[PDB]
Amino acid sequence: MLKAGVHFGHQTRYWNPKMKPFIFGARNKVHIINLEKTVPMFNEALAELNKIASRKGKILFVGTKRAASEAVKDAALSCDQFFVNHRWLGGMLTNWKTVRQSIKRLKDLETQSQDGTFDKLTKKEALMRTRELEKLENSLGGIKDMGGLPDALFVIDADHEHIAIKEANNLGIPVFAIVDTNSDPDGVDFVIPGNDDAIRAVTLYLGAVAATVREGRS
RNA sequence: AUGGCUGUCGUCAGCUCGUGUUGUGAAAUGUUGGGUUAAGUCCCGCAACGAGCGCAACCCUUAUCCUUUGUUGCCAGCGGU
Ligand SMILES: [Mg+2]
Ligand SMILES: [Mg+2]
Repeated sequence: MLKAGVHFGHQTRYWNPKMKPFIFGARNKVHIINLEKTVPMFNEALAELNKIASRKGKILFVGTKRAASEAVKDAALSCDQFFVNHRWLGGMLTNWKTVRQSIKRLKDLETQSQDGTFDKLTKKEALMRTRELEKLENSLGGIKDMGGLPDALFVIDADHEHIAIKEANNLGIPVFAIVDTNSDPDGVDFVIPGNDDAIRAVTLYLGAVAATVREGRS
């Protein structure tokens, strides 16, 4: 709400012409983001997220770029919600019947990796199990407790995970995702202009959204 | 006209299916890409996520040792020839 003004961003020298009504002219061969349309649009998204959080809709925090890959996990897991920080598996939302079998394996291997096998088979075989355990856990993480399809999708990056936005679009899942000056503002339910690939910027949204979801919990 | 049983490509490393996505469609992706192996063998990336038949292992023989038994098999230490 025009507090710090630290998400100018500009994301590149060039632009995306579909982002014309959300920019301010910059002489440094870059493109400003107009905060006047940024603040109210963020407020609308927060209000609708509060609206839908009253039914435990399982909001998803999807930030994959290495800048936000930790802050997203913190702001999602450590408070109430799910997340996807590593590579978005192709079709994990629409090929749900096939993806769920992987989470079943993750749960079984987690059960057998605590009081299970330590010497029953070869130590290198247990190492293979641990290797697969880490590979499956880091890629397929917080969504492990998912009951099925979610209700909302909060996507940190804009262009990085177009397959995530399209996967949500195939269903009737609303999408709240911030959009840079070089991204595509179409197909996203709630346009939020702003910079993404910065530490401060992602933390701003991951704090605001986290507080809103916490207060909408009950 | 067939069953069964064989050779061959070739012991070559390939051949496929389910769901998802792409294309009006035939089809494609998975199975491509950077490395490595004898092998789509393995790892990392990745609109793909998994599974099957293959490869490897599971099997017989050979290279060393330990245990059990000592015949029609053996003769190191003891005595007679
Ligand atoms: Mg093919
Ligand atoms: Mg194989």
